[PDB]
Amino acid sequence: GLEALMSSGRVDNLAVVMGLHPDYFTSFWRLHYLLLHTDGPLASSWRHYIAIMAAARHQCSYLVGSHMAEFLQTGGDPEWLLGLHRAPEKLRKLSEINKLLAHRPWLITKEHIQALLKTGEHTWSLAELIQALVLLTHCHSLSSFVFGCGILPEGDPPSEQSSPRDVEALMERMQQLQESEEMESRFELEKSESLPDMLCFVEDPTFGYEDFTRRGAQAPPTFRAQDYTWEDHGYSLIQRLYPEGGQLLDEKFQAAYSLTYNTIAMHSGVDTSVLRRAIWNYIHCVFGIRYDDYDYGEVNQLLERNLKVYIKTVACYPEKTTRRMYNLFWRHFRHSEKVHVNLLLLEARMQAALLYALRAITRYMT
Ligand SMILES: CC(C)(C[C@H](N)C(=O)O)C(F)F
Repeated sequence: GLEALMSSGRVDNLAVVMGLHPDYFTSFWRLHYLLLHTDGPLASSWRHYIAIMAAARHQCSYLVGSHMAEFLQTGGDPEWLLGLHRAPEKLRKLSEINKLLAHRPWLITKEHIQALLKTGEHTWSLAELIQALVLLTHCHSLSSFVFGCGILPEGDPPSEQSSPRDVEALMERMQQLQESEEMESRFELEKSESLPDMLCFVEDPTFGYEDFTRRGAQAPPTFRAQDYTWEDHGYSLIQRLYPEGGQLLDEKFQAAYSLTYNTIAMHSGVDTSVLRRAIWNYIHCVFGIRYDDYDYGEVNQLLERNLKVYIKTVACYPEKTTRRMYNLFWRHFRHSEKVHVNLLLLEARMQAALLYALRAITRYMT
């Protein structure tokens, strides 16, 4: 870990906890320095205010307070802190797509995109729009991480949760798998399986993953992953429209997926990719992405009930994550590994939210 930096306490609590995984932290920092503290299509103030709007969706005062203050240090019109109504209209057209990216990103559709790029008084460029989707999706994923890891605000420990044998059954069930049409059905099962200043920076403040305008549970339309992967499509679209951070996203996703230490709590010497794949592929399943190679039954085999709850809660309702919830799962796993799960899920989530919105753009582009 980056002990010296972490306890320097010249970087915020969020960044401290990321330090627990230096190989992720580097890719994390590059994107964060970029989005918030480097040139690019939108002015600093706008990038910080966009960050507020995304953070607001999960009532995440860590990121809202933070960005309010950056917005202010960077000479933002302090009147925008009184609510969206005072923001410029261009920045408010973003609310619809902000909401959806946060909660139901599968609902993003060419019309939503065509709304922004609709040539009017102040219009979004694709360059600007892409930066904003990266900004929105980033502060969402960082809201997950913030509640997920119990990250504490700076104003007066750096988390209320981290603090800087079924385990051997799990290692067995991993073994068997690595030793090796109803796959379309197992997906539909797993997907359907069910588990206040800020308000003036949002629309529809109660819109969430779950729909309370329909009886029964929420399950998003199944989407065949390989109609529009990051690898084949979304990356290419971003490096054409927001190159300087297209690569930093492809690098971050790569860094989170492939981050292993070959450790699985007590044990050295293990290949965990099966288990990592299962966390990844599940979270995508929660947002409706079905990979046609995956035996989606591997999920229930490998991810315990409490993990799935925490994961889904951090992904879909991070506001509602709690200490109980945090300890209740993987009782015997190291804290660091708890944090690792957060990395996996934030990147998995961000990628889905993006991919839906990129696909939306690629649709309006035709
Ligand atoms: C299983 C775990 C903890 C990863 C593990 N620390 C590893 O080294 O691969 C992660 F996938 F949650």
